Amino acid sequence: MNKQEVILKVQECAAWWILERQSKLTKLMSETMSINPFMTPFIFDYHSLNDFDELVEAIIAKHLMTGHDTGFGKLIDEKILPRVFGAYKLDKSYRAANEPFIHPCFDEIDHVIQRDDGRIELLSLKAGKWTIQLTMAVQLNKAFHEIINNYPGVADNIVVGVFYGNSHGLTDKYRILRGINTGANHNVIDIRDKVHVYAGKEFWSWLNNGEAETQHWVLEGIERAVKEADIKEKNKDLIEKFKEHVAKKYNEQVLNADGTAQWHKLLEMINE
Amino acid sequence: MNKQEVILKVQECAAWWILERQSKLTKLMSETMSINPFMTPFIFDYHSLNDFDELVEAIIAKHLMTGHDTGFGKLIDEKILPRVFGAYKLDKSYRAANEPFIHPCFDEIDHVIQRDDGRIELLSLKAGKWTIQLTMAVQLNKAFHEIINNYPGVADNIVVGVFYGNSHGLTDKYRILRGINTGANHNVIDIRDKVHVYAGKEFWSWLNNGEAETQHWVLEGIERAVKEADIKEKNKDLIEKFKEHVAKKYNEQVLNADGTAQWHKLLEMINE
DNA sequence: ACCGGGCCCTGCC
DNA sequence: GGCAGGGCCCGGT
Ligand code: NA
Ligand code: NA
Repeated sequence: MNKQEVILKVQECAAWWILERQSKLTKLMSETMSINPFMTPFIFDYHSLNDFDELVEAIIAKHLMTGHDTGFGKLIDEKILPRVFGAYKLDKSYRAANEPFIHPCFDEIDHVIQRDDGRIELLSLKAGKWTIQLTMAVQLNKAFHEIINNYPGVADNIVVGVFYGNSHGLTDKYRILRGINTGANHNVIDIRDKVHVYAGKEFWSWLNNGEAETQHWVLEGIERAVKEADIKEKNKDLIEKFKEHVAKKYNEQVLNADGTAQWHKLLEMINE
Repeated sequence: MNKQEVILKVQECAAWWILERQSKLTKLMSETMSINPFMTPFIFDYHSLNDFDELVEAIIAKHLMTGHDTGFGKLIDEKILPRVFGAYKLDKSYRAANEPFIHPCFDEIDHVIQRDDGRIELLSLKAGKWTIQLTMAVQLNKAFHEIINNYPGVADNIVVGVFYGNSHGLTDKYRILRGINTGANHNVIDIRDKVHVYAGKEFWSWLNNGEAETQHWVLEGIERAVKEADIKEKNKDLIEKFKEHVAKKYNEQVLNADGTAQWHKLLEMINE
């Protein structure tokens, strides 16, 4: 894909995603927000919060940020890769229709990449160096080893993509998933010849047939969509109203007369 | 364990932990803080930030909150359960000293609980409804199945503890780990006779031999520890200085004269 | 309400 | 610097 193809189509995807994240606020969707009732007194003082409204504000901001990271990884995987780069996403419909992708060892594979020279690459994509931990890495090894040994014909190789950061900053989990296990034993199997990891600039390059500048074209598409969306003023009030909607869930039952929180009442509500 | 034992010993653990989270700030420990360089323009406008320093303040606040959740989970598991409730932590030394615990299927078991009536229960502990996703649930299933099949004599049963929330609020992942798989096939094995999940008030009560008020004693220890640490004033400056520290890692490469940032320089730095 | 995924660190070696 | 773990949602349906 060339510079115009990438910028314009990323813009389109990102434009959509901005609306989706706005709708979180306009529709007052707070049902997915967890609160750890043991940590509340700690957070209140560590971050120098002055009242219950300020507590709800800090919690909401954290929830929104978590949501942004999650939605963004979904955006890259489910919209940008297929629509901008022509990757075939292994969604429900694709998997049911294309043998042998229905088997659960493909739950860990995001896309099939069909190269112009006839090569087929399978892709398992992650955002960054922290995205996986040990449990996930071992499970990735199990899945990949099954593909390799039981469905050798489906593709020429498996790539794990990491869309930001670099190779040197990756954790040992990216070794574990290849079967490289230098510390305590976890019973992963060496598959390093068939599974390769590409990160950051090098991932975007690998995706787009060696075009080194691809990552800048992606960032530019996002920039343009943000600018056209023009949300920097209107969101202040939408965020404040999200905050008021959440506090109303608690502020006529956890508060004392002096405005302090009854942390044991918040505990009660959450833990049963 | 009785009311005063739990309150006071939780207080000692939490006081230790407070000092750990303080030393994050005083030692300017920021090398674990990732930044997604594609999201920066979105965050900047969505949350109505005015310059690079406000972007760094926002990201640090999020990283601190992530670090709090992470730390607190490790606190419950590694310090509180063993020091307060007498649970045996499967750390490296314990696992080496007690067959068959060195085997990797026990990688997912946090503790052995020895009941005074002779019962022996294994515990895999999690914070909340969101802690695990599909990949982790399926791996947990595999580890627990192997324990049940290959090591039936090591315990009476396995418990998954969820330390906040309630059973109604749990996701389907807590069913999947038991081998209950009603949707797309993931090849998990039904082990629900030997694996049970307890959440919130019920987890704490299960842990402490049926004492229903245990969750409240845990919270009271934490509150005392926070009250006693007196951190609300001094942290304001500590967090400001953490921000100054982080911003200097990028300022020379990314800053415009007006204190805004060059997103493409930020991307270049991060992605190779 | 389901559900198949998506995502970011600490504390001690 | 390694490493065995620790943590929290979206979007389609
Ligand atoms: Na993925
Ligand atoms: Na655990």
